[PDB]
Amino acid sequence: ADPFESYNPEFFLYDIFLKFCLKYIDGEICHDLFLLLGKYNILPYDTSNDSIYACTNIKHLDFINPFGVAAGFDKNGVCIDSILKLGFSFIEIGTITPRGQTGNAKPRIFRDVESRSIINSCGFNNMGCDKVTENLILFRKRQEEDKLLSKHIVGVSIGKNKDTVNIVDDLKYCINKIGRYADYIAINVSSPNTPGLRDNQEAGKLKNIILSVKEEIDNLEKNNFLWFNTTKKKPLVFVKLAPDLNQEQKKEIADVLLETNIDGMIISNTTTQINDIKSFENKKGGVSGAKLKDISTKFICEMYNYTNKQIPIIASGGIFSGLDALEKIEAGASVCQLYSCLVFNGMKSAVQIKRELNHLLYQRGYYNLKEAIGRKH
Ligand SMILES: Cc1cc2nc3c(=O)[nH]c(=O)nc-3n(C[C@H](O)[C@H](O)[C@H](O)COP(=O)(O)O)c2cc1C
Ligand SMILES: CCOC(=O)c1[nH]c(C)c(Cc2ccc(C(F)(F)F)cc2)c1C
Ligand SMILES: O=C(O)c1cc(=O)[nH]c(=O)[nH]1
Repeated sequence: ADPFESYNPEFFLYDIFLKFCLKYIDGEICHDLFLLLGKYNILPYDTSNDSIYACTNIKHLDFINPFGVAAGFDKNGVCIDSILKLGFSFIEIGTITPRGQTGNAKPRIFRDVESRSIINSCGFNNMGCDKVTENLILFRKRQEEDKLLSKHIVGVSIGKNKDTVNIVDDLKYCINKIGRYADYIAINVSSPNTPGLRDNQEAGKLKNIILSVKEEIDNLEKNNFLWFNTTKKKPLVFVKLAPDLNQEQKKEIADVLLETNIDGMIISNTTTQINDIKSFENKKGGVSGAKLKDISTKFICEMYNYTNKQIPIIASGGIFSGLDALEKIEAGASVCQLYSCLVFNGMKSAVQIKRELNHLLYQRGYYNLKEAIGRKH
């Protein structure tokens, strides 16, 4: 669309505000401002039909296009509608925990524009499962009455409170509160900002976690119209994995994912292993964005092979352009999540990246996105 003729996601004024934000305004404040505008439904909408040749699925989850918003973006589910309506097919709200908590002291989010990278040490700041459940329930009620929202997907990422000893207690609480409203549940065993959380990727611990989560979801129908979500079915179960793993760890994790019949794997969370960004040198936390891209694409290729292509992959890490997305898809991903792209490219990100991917699928000779999945191998 013309950035000057019309209020649409490409509207020029948002690019002027984005440039000002990136130069002058603290990152978490910029993010809060975006969420404030979305909560009040000020943000433009993408009303276009997405190309039928770029749809994708994971089992019965039918994504209308291949781009969603990653976890940590709308932690509290406060502007689900406005984010989706920028042109995304899905959003992963959370990560939530049973009780609300503040997270780590601010400033805890920093950007490096030159390298299109972000570092954060948020520490699972969220309003808590009960309030976020109330938010998701209100979304689901608006969704029943909205032409624009009817087929969009909402997953919920779940984690543990800061002082919880046994993570499964917290995952079960969340499932029993919010699981009926989710299209999928993402198990967060990969935040670098909760000390010890990533230890739960060890095969034995991870297996028990996955089996516990599936058992709790399976019990929702026994204990209890039921599925007040998009699929009208019980939520699928995904695990989100850390990129900072050796090959032995990756291989034992793959074996567990196969053994437990997990529905998908989100590859990947942030990394702790990037140290050539000078403005991050004194900073804690996990790195996102363009310096994560190659690490996470390689990890996709590895896990796709190690699971013999039997476990669908949601790609996360350093996706900015249509080419970046195609690279993820050809590596093995069925669908992409964005986060840093929205920080550095703003309101127009979904409209721009869908168009760029549609042009590449054509230029490369693919009939549709599904035939690209895994084609590198
Ligand atoms: C400020 C911030 C907070 C995040 N919070 C979470 C979170 O709560 N849960 C989660 O699974 N990932 C979280 N992430 C990770 C992103 O979901 C994503 O996996 C990562 O940023 C890599 O994608 P990107 O390179 O497109 O940004 C967070 C990322 C950022 C930058
Ligand atoms: C990593 C910390 O998050 C950020 O640094 C951040 N997060 C988002 C979603 C953005 C993009 C953005 C575009 C327009 C506006 C305005 F409201 F001004 F229009 C506000 C924000 C930025 C810069
Ligand atoms: O809460 C955060 O600090 C956070 C969670 C997560 O999973 N990943 C991340 O980079 N930050």
